[PDB]
Amino acid sequence: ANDNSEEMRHRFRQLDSKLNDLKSLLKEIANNIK
Amino acid sequence: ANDNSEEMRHRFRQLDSKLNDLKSLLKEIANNIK
Repeated sequence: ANDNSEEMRHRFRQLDSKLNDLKSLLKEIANNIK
Repeated sequence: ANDNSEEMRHRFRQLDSKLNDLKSLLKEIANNIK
């Protein structure tokens, strides 16, 4: 039993975590300026 | 009847919304600096 939906899914999760980290750093800079 | 194009599609829509939010925050900071 082999599939590739989980591996591309997990790539989607790791880029989702990266985008969350980018939004976190942007909110940090938006608070540091003001 | 089962498919997985809609679920990965919906992941694409939620990251599309996240990228729109990132662009919104970047335009906000670009206006706050100037």
